[PDB]
Amino acid sequence: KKVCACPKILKPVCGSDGRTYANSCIARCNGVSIKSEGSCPTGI
Repeated sequence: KKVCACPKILKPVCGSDGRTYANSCIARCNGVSIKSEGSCPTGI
C-alpha cells in the first residue's frame, strides 16, 4: 500500500499500457508514460 502522495483532482490520462489512473502524478509514479489526456477506451 505505498501509494504516491498525489492530489484529489479528477485529471485522468491514458497510460502506454492502455490503463487509466487518477492523474499524471500517479501515472508517472507507477513507472509508465502517458499516450494522451483523459481515460483510455476499452476497445470498441
